[PDB]
Amino acid sequence: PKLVTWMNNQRVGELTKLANGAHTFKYAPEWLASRYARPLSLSLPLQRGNITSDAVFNFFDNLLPDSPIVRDRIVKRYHAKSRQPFDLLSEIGRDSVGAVTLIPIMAWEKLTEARLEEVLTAYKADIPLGMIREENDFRISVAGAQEKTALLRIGNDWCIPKGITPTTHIIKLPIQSVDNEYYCLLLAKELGLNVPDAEIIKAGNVRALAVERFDRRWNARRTVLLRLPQEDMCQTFGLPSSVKYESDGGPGIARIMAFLMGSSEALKDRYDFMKFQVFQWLIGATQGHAKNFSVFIQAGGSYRLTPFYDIISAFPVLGGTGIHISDLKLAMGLNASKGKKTAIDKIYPRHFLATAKVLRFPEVQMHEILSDFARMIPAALDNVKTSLPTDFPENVVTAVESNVLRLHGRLSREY
Ligand SMILES: Nc1ncnc2c1ncn2[C@@H]1O[C@H](COP(=O)(O)OP(=O)(O)O)[C@@H](O)[C@H]1O
Ligand SMILES: [Mg+2]
Repeated sequence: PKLVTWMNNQRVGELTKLANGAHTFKYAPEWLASRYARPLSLSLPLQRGNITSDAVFNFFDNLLPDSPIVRDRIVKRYHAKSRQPFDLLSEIGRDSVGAVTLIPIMAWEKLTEARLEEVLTAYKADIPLGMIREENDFRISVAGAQEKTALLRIGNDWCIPKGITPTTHIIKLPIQSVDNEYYCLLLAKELGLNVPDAEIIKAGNVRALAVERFDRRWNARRTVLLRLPQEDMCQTFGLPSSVKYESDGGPGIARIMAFLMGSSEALKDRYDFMKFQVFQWLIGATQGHAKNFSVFIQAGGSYRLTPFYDIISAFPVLGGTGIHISDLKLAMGLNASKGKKTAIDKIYPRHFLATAKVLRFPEVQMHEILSDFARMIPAALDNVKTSLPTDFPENVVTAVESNVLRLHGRLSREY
């Protein structure tokens, strides 16, 4: 009937499902009066009274797994009153991306290599977000379409968080996606890009990716784990996940760049975002849509770009299923002499430079980005390969660097 919204230990407001089925949200007067109050989302600014725009249904919907099938698994796992966000969130809304806790502070259970394996293989039996039946106080929610789960790592042990206690890592299971991402992250970091740290975890015959969450922070002394307010671009624009791709009406480079002008770290964020476009291009990332970029909602409502994530290269999947390099399109196109430029195989430095111009992004900075990749790519690819476990799949490594070096050549001939 009514879900109270908290952020760590403070009450923010309440989400209610009215008689006509619409989702409404009201901020708590106390929260509004609080010291450094901030909105749940930039599409739901602080105000008194019921908010009833579609920006509310969409905001929370965006906290839920994208797949309609996973939602199916959830509705049956907890007998949800319906498939609507409110009802699914009533069941799994205690722990979600950012700092939003919905319920109608430190407790957990350590996992044995036997139970851990279970969790990590629960989906096999239509279990949503690895929330095995054995437990009933493990309610989490993560977006994205890739099969995953979330856990708490206290020390060197993996644990199932209880009540409203938070998780610290997103875990991705095998739907060769695990090795791929791991590789792109290490490559992203080697080039000085802001990305989370990940580590491959092995429980029996299972290989999963444990990514450190940047929406969670321990206090200095490591005694209290806090959640950090954060939202993806769809939420920030009040849009439904269904339109996350620019081709479906979602935001492109221009809109995000304009948006970033309001960042408390505008110049740097605008710089890092363009630098990331060049990166996605180099490694053949085709899924850089709107839910794959987020911002921190800081004290007072100010915002800032979070570290990049969900990095996967399409290169390793080429050939095997008929997918040709000619079919790889960036999710967000660049400026072209006429219209846009989306084919990765046809994109060159001139496209980034032209895009930068129409977006009032210093041209001296675009060149810097281009030249820095030019000289750094070879060594970066080298250094990474040597940090790979001997048991890492070689085809993945070959396809990635063979295809990168190919694209990279377009930069070295110029700079
Ligand atoms: N390191 C991280 N810290 C905090 N939130 C993250 C992190 N990685 C991903 N997320 C959040 O979780 C969602 C799902 O993860 P993602 O890697 O994008 O999934 P898939 O690969 O399922 O699309 C993202 O849309 C984002 O909101
Ligand atoms: Mg995503």
